[PDB]
Amino acid sequence: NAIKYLGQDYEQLRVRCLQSGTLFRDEAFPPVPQSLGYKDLGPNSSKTYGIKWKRPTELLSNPQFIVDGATRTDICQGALGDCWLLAAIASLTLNDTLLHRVVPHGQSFQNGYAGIFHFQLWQFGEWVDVVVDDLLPIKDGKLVFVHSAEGNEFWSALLEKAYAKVNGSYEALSGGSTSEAFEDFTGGVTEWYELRKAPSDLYQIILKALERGSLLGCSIDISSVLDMEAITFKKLVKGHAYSVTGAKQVNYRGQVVSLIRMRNPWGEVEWTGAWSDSSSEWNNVDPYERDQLRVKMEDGEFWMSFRDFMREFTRLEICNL
Ligand SMILES: [Ca+2]
Ligand SMILES: [Ca+2]
Repeated sequence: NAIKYLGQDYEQLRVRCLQSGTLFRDEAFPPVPQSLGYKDLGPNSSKTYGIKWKRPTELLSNPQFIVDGATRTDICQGALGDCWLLAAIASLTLNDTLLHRVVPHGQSFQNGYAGIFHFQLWQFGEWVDVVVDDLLPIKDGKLVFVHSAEGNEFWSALLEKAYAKVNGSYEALSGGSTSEAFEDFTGGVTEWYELRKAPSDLYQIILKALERGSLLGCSIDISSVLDMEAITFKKLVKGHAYSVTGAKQVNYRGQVVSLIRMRNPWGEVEWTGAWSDSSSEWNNVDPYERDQLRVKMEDGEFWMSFRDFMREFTRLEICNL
């Protein structure tokens, strides 16, 4: 069982509020400017213009914690540089057991709701249970930071808030290592690969890791300094954390091709090359595999041949449990 972060007891607080007919207000991470940031998101920064704090129950009639499952498409980056964290959460959703530990399912905005939620995070050698009240940064009636493709789903926004909490603020989440989040969601350890000097069996390593439920991420190195999140001509993003969400060898024109699937945590802007959603490669793949693997949707997720992946990406991270 997880340790209580800052001694905060989710069940107790929830019961206490539920009994007092009140909603939880987190003293350890209040809906104040400091919780948003200190510099670019500081009290006197224009980026915080119009940002207010509101509970989902104050925005919609029936907000939901989880809708159609807690999946990777529920992770769509907002106005914050926490791609590393979001790619980790999206990868986390693929390991059903760990996902259910980090994200306690069964939390709802209906039965037993008292404006409080909790999440488990592995922090400095131990699993800790972190609580947050459900006040979230909103602007123009929309979540400012992470949001699900589904506007009425809030589990991911709440998880990001809990992660911001352990970091002192949302701004503190700007800039980071996907490896760190992978480990904080698993208690596992990340091994990194320099794709230009990778094992001949790297694809097999990726296959086995995905099957085991390890978390995988990848990125393109940025040596141009300020080309951070620069979109390439083929619509890959540099200095940006991607979730490696799949890998399968497919029967193509009667042959076998090694593909890798990844997801841009933005939830949009996808590779336009071979194997992308509407690419012609799919016309010559087995009708069943095409149906199982290819989804024509601007959801940030797409396939690439392993060769193109090795040619376009510079690093791969595998966090094994
Ligand atoms: Ca969902
Ligand atoms: Ca897609």
